[PDB]
Amino acid sequence: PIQQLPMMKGMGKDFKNADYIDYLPVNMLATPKEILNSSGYLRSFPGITKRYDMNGVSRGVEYNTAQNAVYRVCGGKLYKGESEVGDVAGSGRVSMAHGRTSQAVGVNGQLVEYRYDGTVKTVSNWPADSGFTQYELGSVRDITRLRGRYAWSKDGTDSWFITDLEDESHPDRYSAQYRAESQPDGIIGIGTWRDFIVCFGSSTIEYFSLTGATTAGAALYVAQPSLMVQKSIAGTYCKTPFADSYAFISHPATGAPSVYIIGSGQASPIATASIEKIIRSYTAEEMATGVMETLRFDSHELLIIHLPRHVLVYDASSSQNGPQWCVLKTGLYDDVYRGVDFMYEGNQITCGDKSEAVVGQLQFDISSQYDKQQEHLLFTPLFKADNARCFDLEVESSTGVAQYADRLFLSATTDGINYGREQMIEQNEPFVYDKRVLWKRVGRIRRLIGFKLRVITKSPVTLSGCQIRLE
Amino acid sequence: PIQQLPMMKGMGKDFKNADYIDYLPVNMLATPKEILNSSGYLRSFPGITKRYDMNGVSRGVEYNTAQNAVYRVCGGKLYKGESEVGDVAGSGRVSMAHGRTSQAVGVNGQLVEYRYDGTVKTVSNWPADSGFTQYELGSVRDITRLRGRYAWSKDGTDSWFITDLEDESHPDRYSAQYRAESQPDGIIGIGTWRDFIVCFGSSTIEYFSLTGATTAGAALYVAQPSLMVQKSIAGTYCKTPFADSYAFISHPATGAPSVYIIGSGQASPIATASIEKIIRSYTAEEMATGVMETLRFDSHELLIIHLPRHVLVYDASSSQNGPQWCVLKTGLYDDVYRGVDFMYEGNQITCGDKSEAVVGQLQFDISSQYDKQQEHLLFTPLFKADNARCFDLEVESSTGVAQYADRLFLSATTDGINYGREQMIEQNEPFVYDKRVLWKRVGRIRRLIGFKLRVITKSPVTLSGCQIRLE
Amino acid sequence: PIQQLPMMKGMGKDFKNADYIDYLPVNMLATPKEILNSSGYLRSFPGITKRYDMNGVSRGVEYNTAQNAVYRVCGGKLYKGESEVGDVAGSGRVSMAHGRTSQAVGVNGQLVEYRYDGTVKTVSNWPADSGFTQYELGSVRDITRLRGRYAWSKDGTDSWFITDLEDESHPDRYSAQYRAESQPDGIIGIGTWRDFIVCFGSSTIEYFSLTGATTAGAALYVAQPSLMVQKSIAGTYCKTPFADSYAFISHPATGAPSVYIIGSGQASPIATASIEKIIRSYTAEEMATGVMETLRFDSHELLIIHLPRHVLVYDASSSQNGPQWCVLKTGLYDDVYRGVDFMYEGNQITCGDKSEAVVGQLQFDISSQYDKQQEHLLFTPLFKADNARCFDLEVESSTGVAQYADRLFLSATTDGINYGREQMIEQNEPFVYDKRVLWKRVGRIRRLIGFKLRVITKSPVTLSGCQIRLE
Amino acid sequence: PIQQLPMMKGMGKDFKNADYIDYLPVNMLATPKEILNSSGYLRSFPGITKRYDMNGVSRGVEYNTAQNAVYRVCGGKLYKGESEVGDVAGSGRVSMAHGRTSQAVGVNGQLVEYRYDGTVKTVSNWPADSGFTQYELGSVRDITRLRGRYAWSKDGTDSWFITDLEDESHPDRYSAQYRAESQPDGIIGIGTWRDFIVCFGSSTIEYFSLTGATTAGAALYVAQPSLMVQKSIAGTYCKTPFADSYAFISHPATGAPSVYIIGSGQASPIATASIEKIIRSYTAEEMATGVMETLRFDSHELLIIHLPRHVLVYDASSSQNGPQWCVLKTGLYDDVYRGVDFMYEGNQITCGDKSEAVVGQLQFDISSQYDKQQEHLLFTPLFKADNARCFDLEVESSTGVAQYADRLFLSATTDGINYGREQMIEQNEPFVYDKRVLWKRVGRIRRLIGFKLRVITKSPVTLSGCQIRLE
Repeated sequence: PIQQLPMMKGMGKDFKNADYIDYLPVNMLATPKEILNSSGYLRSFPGITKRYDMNGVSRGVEYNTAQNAVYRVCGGKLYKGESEVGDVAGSGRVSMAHGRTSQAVGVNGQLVEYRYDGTVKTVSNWPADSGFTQYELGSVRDITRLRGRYAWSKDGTDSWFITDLEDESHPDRYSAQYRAESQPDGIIGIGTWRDFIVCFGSSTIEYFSLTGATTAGAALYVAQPSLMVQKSIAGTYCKTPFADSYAFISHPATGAPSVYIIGSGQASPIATASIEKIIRSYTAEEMATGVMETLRFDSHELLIIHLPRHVLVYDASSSQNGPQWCVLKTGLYDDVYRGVDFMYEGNQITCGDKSEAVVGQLQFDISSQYDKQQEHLLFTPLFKADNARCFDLEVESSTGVAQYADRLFLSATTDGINYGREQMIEQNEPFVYDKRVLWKRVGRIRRLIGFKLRVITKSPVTLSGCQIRLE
Repeated sequence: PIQQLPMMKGMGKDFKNADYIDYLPVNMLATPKEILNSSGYLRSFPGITKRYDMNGVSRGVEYNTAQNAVYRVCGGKLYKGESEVGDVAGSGRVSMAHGRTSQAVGVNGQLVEYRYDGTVKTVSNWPADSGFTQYELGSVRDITRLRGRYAWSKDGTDSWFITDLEDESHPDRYSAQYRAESQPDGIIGIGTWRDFIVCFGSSTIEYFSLTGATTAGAALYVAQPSLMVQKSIAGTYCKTPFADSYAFISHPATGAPSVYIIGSGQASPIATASIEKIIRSYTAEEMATGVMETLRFDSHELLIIHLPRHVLVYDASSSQNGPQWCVLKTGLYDDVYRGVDFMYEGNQITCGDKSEAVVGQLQFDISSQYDKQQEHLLFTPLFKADNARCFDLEVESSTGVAQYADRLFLSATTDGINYGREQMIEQNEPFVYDKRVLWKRVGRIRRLIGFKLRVITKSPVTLSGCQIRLE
Repeated sequence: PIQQLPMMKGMGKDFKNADYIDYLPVNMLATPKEILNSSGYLRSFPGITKRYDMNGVSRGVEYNTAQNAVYRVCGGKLYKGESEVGDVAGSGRVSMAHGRTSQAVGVNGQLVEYRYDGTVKTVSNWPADSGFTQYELGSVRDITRLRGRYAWSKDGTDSWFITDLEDESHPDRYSAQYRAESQPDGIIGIGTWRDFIVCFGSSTIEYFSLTGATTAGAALYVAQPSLMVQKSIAGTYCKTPFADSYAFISHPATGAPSVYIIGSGQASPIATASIEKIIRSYTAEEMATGVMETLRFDSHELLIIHLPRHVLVYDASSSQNGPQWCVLKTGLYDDVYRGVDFMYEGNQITCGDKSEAVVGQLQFDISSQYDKQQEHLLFTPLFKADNARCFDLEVESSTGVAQYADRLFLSATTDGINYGREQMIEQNEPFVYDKRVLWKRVGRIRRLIGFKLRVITKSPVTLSGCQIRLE
Repeated sequence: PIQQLPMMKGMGKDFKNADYIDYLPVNMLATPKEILNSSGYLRSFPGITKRYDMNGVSRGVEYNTAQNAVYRVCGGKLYKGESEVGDVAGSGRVSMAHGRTSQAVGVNGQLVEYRYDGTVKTVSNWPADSGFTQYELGSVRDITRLRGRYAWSKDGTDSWFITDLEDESHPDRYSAQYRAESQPDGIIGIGTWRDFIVCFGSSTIEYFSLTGATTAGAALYVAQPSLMVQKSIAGTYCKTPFADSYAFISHPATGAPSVYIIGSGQASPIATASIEKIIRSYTAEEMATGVMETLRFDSHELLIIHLPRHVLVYDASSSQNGPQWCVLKTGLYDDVYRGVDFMYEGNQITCGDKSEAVVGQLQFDISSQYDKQQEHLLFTPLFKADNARCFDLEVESSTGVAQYADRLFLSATTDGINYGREQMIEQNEPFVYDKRVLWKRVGRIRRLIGFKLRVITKSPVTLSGCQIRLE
């Protein structure tokens, strides 16, 4: 009785809560492609190779459409491409909003514009003798640009401003004060949808649109109640464009945090039970510092979430049978993924580093990260067979490019928490394309069994449909 | 013939009316997850552990978005998290509506605002010498906030007011009187949905929205007839947000009360026959005092109803095959669940207590409440087998988190009302993860049979698909 | 066990990345027709025969509706049908926009109009003494016509202009400056859809419509935000009408480039994983120079993409089971397809040439291109058969139009990358209409097998359902 | 194994291109009726019998609603039913547009109105001394009427006019010039849909509707961009009403011509591959002269296309399994169908003649045309049977009215192009209603076989489900 075993999502218990939890694939990306005898094949995450050095750790990335080059802020220097093009202060994550005449990075509570000719100007009130309206700027939290104006929100308050059209340094001449007052919620983050200035409050999401008013003093932007979403973003950087909309992480006010996607003025969950438990496992301040972003290559639509001790990835194209989350990791143990701030420039993707002061470019023919080994895990779900035997256990591997015949550790559990002996089986062979990963004499499934495939290698691993002969 | 038995909803007779009624699972939450050989597993409700003390019993909870902390009114003293800010009179349940410059709690018929700098002001008419319009405020019943205004309804009348923008203590300067006059129904409760002030009456649910009028004396809020719902809330606190809308309990005016959800200006029932019989079992005054609320943890979307002698819970995520209701209870006998006013703050949920003067935080690795044993029930539906025999009765359990090998009492009925001998079978074993709960030699199903699984424990119980070998 | 083998899309590994990739049919067009025992038959691309000569290589084509004849710009000379109707400078690809009173070709950064009476005029500002508004025209990138006006976009800037109604040479009298300022994205290309002037930015797509204003100085065109598409075109010529809309290649700013189609203000992908990997294999500049166009004949609605080293073709009518891409090629080795700028005029299609200074007309009864042999490839997908034997391998071919009895080289692989011995089987016989292409004694499939059908001929090859007797 | 053979559409090869093409039923109309053991029965086209004579060949037909009689223009003489009213010059096809006070026929580039009282007036500009606006009428191409105005298009230009309400001879007093300027396409034809004047161009299909303007000089008709269709009619008379819309043939400007139907501002193809191959087999001028029209009788919705060497018919009601086209023909060889300009008047349909100077009325109890024999063909699709035998070959015929026991020629092919021996089997017997058309001992199918049923008769032939005992 040849029975197939899925590997796109593994199951198991949780030894603290005693609840069934999803054992997620690690450093793998399920690809819905009709492979051999199965409907999909697991593909290892692309490796990282150092493109060139950089000052400090990475703090932000933005693809400047105006200059057709990527501006990356690492450490304390606003690197454009590879050449340093300015001095930036601070050490925390900073949000940027590129413009046609100036590239800006909201840092240390002030919106700093790095003009394209070299000079640097900071947002401040119009001069008192000028005669234009004077505001109370406060501290800048998040920024965005839409129709030649920079929109930023005062820190700790629901008010947001817009710059003048003529002189971008100062805010608008007469009407530059706007409030997301539909609820008493402070603006955690701001952004730009299709043509709307969203305002991600601590408990609500509002959409603002230009009214086209001409008379001085008239409110340029008017709220669009019909598009309001009754959720929020947990932290300042827990939002990102994803599939022609913004995904985010619900703020604890509305309830237990959970991933979401805005659709037609409504929030739809895309986080499984295990993902929501993992997110809930964090404290408020730790989870607020998390940042999420979008990465796209091959056929996948990733939504990478950079939590302090986890790096969750949502693969939209592989969600045919349900949400598909893979936990990326760096190193042999449970360390956090080093890659951060992925952006696609020119030919190949480039990513920052959380620990080292380097920038890495994704390379698809290897899985090593900065010339180091990495761990790829695959768990099959628990299935109940009583007094049965299993002998043939074959997984199709795309044997090929490699540096050594890196063997995989294959182990099986019986209670779904702790595992048995680790059996070593060759998975790749350098420059051999027809090896089969086959193990015989698995044994007797007494009550339950779950197989964990663990591969330690510097070369891509492509595991396909898992065949077991449950005789 | 290994035949499975569902446990998400038990069925049986009712010895008073002789009607078939749903025997609901007690202190369990069905989770639609594909586990082993079943499509879902029953999970015990999380236990309650005392976080710290409080003065008196809990009377209200509301997550203050402005201050990013939860304000809880226990006994006669208002609490902001651990610290105490304010004294609140009365003894009954109180409705709160947080504001950006003041936290308010409508109590004893007057809307009392607790300003954030320490001072306390109460809503009253503008001074006579001021010159602004004088109203007849009357007694305050329910309150809400929307766009910087507090909306409260005069007790025993369909009129509701709004406070001034400049000075929030007094009502609006010129236009502060509004009526839900579409029907001769008094406003039982008020609330805010999106940008709409609801006006839950006794036969209708009217919706209002800002008209944006500028001239003095013009009605700021205008009725939206197209969204009217022809039902009502039975009591002042029988409403709550749920799935981007308000659920409620129908007022007896429109017919027998039943749990409803508002959708696109229409009420759709979500209460089964048994739930609505239980609701109808109460008198008008008793069922009016019931309070209902929303709790969201893990992936479930609970809708907890606090009836005087029952605590019904609607699990939205587990309603795939139909509405799923579980009756929570505290203690070994039919006492009412002590947990009340659940709110998620920071990392972990916190709940008040109906009897003691404490606050409890939900803990997921135990099921004990304030270090006390609790009872979990699971009923399988009645099924007709004639002259058949059943031997194997296995219920997969997630053993391992416990303090003692708490055994379960397994009993089977024959007429669906009263049960037979109670058999004790070990359910958990402390820190053993592969125990099976198996019973052989069940007996002969003569005409009908129904199994009641009863667990008394201080640790979580996770029961899965129940199979019986009806040979 | 006679088992059929699809050939509409071949599948296999990739020896560099070790990833499974689609082996696309080469010089084939799947036709969804119920043929004999199969649901579709593979049809060779029509051949190319030299209609007449031309000066230089082909640079553009446009079917002039006003004169009901095709205008083709080859080399440095503009051609109308057979005749030479003006001199055009430059060497790169040129975009044209035919008009009722002039045929124009935006070349070398200036919009040059070739009036129908012989004279040539170039767009320039109105004379200073005229009194009309003076603009900063800059360099012309892309052009289009709509309601008697020529719309062109300033190179390296998001501004686009419109010509005057009375005198088409100069821009509009008072209002001729328009900007796609919704984002800081430069306009990569312009076009006309329905009555809208699109503006393909480097990161966004905007739709413009006439406002019908009469007063002087009022903006004739107003942006239509509701139709915005949040994607972009890779290069100036990476767009074309396709199925009552524009398809394109995504700019690298929004992520990895991938072929898209605009629908109801939303971009829907039509590129499989292999296609977008092939597209990503190119650098930014190389992929910018790519040009794509639409060709429609028989039942196929092709979307031909002219990449520097590949010619991908999307067959809209054959996408029943998923996107269908065929890689056209010229010569025995991997050279790029010579045919370029296809247009249907009169009775038969005509196409330019990338290398020679000739124009070819598509001829359907041959597959030779300019009297040369061409290669047609067909790959069957990899399928897992263990210890099985295959004897009968038959493909139905429509025989008879050939010149000589051309033969096909049939080979089978075992690892999906490199192939075995090439077996030669007669496929057509000149003027015999009932030959069967049958091969016996294929052999034993050890682990995997994939058949490559390679035909070298000067006559059309029509291969139908492939049956293999996997005994 | 009694296996049924469809006859609604036949399959075969094409000896020139070697492509599989549809062998269409000839002079037959598939009727989707559940007959005996089959889902439909083939019915011969109704025959033509001479009602009375006429002068010259037929050039146009239009059912005059105002006079409740059909006006037919044959040769150089205009006819109203039997009687002869007007005199018409020219020799080519003429477009008519009936009016309440005048019947008009656009001929020789001038719109000529035949008033109902006998006088004849031609459209010309208003007299110079009158004072009304003077236009440049030019040559008339196509005409239509809507709300008391005649709309005609200037030949070789996209401008169209409308006549005055008071005096219909001259165009409108102040506003009679209108342009389909959305594209630089000349108006190939004009027509009226509901209350819209279409302006069928050479690359677009623009619409127009009355604006209801009252002031002199205001444009009465304003464009409706939202209904624009981005296709065109190949020739002046390649359009006709069909199923509450206009079907047409695509102009070569947009690609290869193909029969289309306009729906909700979008063109949907209804032409199979073989139909558009037949259409494309014509040159531009030849296919431009084609005229297409609608005929509706019984349950069929015919859409007859009169191409120079083919007469294609689309039967809408029989398109359940896909488009259904039958090629009508006159005579034993490939001559073109003589019937033209079908119109239903009174009790029975009447049709003109392409060659003779007569008018024929359709008669349903015969298939002879003007007392001549006609040929009906039926091809079964090619199906692959190897080493099989077929003995019983029965087709259900509705034997009945006839003049002689007209036998059918039944032949079978082996390569799908050329056929074998013609076997003669009695199909009808005069005055006998229970004959069966049965042939035994068909033979052995070496690889492929296709049966061609050919009937030469002067009486209707009704062939039903064809069964073959493939033993």
